Amino acid sequence: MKSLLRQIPQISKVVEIFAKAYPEIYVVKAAREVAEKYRKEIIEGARADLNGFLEDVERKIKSLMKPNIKRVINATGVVINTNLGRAPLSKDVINFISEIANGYSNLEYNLEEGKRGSRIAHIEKYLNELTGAESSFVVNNNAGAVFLVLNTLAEGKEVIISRGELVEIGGSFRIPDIMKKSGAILREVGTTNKTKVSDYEGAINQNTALLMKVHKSNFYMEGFVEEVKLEDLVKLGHKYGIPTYYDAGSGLLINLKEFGISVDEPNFRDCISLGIDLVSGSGDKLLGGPQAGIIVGKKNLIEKIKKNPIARALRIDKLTLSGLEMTLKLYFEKRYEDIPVIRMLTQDEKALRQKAKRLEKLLKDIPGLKISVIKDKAKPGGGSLPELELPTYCVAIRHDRLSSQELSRRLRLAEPPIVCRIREDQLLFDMRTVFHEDLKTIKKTLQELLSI
Amino acid sequence: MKSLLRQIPQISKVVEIFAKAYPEIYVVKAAREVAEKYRKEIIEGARADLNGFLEDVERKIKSLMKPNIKRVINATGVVINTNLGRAPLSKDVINFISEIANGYSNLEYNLEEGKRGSRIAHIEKYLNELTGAESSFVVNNNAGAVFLVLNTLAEGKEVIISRGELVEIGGSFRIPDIMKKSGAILREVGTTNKTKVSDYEGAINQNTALLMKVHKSNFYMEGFVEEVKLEDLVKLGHKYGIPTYYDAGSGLLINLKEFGISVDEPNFRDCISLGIDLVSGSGDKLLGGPQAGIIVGKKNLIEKIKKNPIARALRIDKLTLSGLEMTLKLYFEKRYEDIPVIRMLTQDEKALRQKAKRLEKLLKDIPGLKISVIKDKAKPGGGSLPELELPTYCVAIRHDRLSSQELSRRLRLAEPPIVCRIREDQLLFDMRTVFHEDLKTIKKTLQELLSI
Amino acid sequence: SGAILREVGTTNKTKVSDYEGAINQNTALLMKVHKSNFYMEGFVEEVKLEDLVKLGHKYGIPTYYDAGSGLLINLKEFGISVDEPNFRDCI
Repeated sequence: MKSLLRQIPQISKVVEIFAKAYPEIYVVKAAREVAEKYRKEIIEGARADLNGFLEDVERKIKSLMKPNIKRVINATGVVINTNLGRAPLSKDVINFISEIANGYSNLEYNLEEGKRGSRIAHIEKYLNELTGAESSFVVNNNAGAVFLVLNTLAEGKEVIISRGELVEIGGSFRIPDIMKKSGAILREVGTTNKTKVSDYEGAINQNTALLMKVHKSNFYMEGFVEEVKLEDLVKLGHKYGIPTYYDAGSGLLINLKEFGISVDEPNFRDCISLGIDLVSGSGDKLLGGPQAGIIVGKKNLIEKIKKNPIARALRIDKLTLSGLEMTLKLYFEKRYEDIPVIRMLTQDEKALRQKAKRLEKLLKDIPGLKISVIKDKAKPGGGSLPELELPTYCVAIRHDRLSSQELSRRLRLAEPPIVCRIREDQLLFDMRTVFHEDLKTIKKTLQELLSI
Repeated sequence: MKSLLRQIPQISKVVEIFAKAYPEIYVVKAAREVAEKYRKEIIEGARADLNGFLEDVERKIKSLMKPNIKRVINATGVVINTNLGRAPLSKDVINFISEIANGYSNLEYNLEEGKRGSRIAHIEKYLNELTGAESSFVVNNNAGAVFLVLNTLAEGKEVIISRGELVEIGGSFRIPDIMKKSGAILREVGTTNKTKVSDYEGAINQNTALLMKVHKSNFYMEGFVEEVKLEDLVKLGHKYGIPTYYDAGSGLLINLKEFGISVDEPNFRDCISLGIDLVSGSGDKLLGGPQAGIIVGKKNLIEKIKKNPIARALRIDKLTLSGLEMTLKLYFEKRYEDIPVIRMLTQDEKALRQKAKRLEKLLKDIPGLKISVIKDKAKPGGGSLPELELPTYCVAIRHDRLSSQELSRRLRLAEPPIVCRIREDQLLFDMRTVFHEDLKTIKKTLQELLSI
Repeated sequence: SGAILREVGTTNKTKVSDYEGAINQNTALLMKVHKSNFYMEGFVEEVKLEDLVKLGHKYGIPTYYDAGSGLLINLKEFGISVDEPNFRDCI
């Protein structure tokens, strides 16, 4: 059998077979990858033929020459899709970022005095105005925002939190596991479904340095359920002289009812003007900006957090920083519709159907396509609004030759790739998340798969 | 005195004064800011006039309509300028980032299996190939990269490090201050200027969980100075069964001598092929990419670091991740000249003068300009190569009317702003860091400051 | 020597805060050594001598300078411009 492997050609040989076919570098890489897959499949004795080799090597090349990370047409109708890269960016923003990165900038440089300056200084001016807090700060992500406030104000001392708010958001984030590593001592009060104020006030003592509440962003509880009002926690804190820290998570920058969507989702300005001492949240969620941990609250506290030697390991990069400023600039100018996440959720019901049938008009001709437009109620928010359920128009399709399952599979392999919902062997396309310029790309993808 | 303030107009009044002059939003903001500066200056009794008010309010508006962060033309000749935003990005990269941010992407989504996937998985393939390490990982920045390795492998246990390598890079970073917060116990061996191998081997014991060495990136010592060779530390580790962790900091991905520049700066591939168990470094230094903490080494260690609940608070954002992959793609394709930092330092001496005099040809006409081109020896590397001194052509200038000091100041106030060196009342412009499309922007700035 | 060593600051940089921060009940001496046979360039900060004296007189702690070079007089008076410390001036 040491003859069923001697066969396999030489990398020198295959690079020849692709003279100008493909770059020499990409050829050798695909040959190696392929050369190893045949040595093992032959060593375990699972291959008797090698003809697949030639065809495969070229497939690796065609594959290995395209970027891993690629824009993806989201048809699921979930605005904050943790998996697809959360909040996408308006071009306005992406260009301001493009420019600052193109060359040098006054990142850590104050042009006034001609000496180094804090990079966190450019933005904070925007934050304190929009929220109303005394001072602000920003780090890598909210995950770290939590960890920093804990290690800053409660290392070695106790922090009270409701047993119903010890969440697991994401694959590796868990309030209980992080806070541990945070150095803070965890004192869990109340019970899963219910927690009164007595529960909080009961566990206070000499060690209690913090009263923390987390917002159940990626889940919710119904049935017999009780929660401790925010006004009450503030009252409790100012009674014993204990600080209050709210991890909003959603990072909703403004009141949401002002846009027609009626929900209780909390927001910075409102929670700050409520009496909370500190508040944090992700920027790539309900804020609609790049990944960023945002913290706002009392000056005395912000100063304490900034000075922590760990803040330097969380300090934001040049990209998200600038990109954050232009997203913040848009918020001051009330340019709401310019921020993707905002526009997608506040879209006119009329507006949705309008795009639902403009796509159906582009697929009537494609062979074997059963096209219909259905009005369905989905839950837009993926990583920030769990309970929200809003109506949206899906253009459900079905081909006679291929099945809905196999259909989603090839669409995710397309270039560009398309990810969509599946419900009872009927592929669905939520228009809540689909951009206009994709409609033309949707039709050309479908016609290249069912006609090839 | 309560009448020297009643005077000041009403925000309703000023908004009027700027009907279509400027957006009402920006007008009120500047009026408020201005209204406050006059109430305090009159309360402390430092202002008797209010005429400056109208002129100023309009200046805030002109200013406030302009974002705080702004691109700046670096003429200092320092490629890794910690202050000006370190390594700038090639347009090839800026566009790939631009694309992935415009919409949704497969960030945390594996298109193959159609279920969530690790976003760190896209890149790692590149790293292990370039470095030769068993596994890799990346976080916010190198500051955190250190922090994470320490809390992951030496929380509560001792880490040996040379007393000459306990650096303070940046304004808030200090190996001793962070390692403390890291939970690791610090065991400093040797002396400032000298440290033999005996010093390392002498402090080992039951608690010694790590042998760590830091590269003196932003400083250097000459005179009687001794250091412990890297081969020795690896030998020492493998004798007692202790891991070795190198914080290169510079993040040099490849051998530097291959490009004509003779320096001993360490690099991943070589450091790893040396026997080092772990190695870290910033992406925005000698790598030339976006800010990122990079770690490569043994698989069993990488897995230990990843599982750390803190890794989630350091995990990189969508912007730097993508931008990092395209910068890594460039390295595989041997596209060295495409990454700014690399091109600027390896430019032909010939190359530099060629741009030195093409600028002097643009300023001969401007009034009062004393233009001369000198060949000076400066130090290109700011945050990664302290000792390097390379020759470069500066176009030293001098006007009869204004002084060099006043000169630098107006230049930083220009749009775009230009930052340059000062030496003996003579302004200088190192061409090592100047982009060609700036030369035209330089001339248009100068003629607009001297003739207006 | 029998003395307990309290090292402050970092290799390349050391501000005054570092000195004043480690003082306590046992702190009997504030000592500074002159880097005679080596030097550091790049990002490097040092605590001025006037500051250390001020710091000592505030807490009532003695100041001890190991010049090492043993330069008895100002060096600039001979044409050579260097910052090397000397007894008369340091005292």
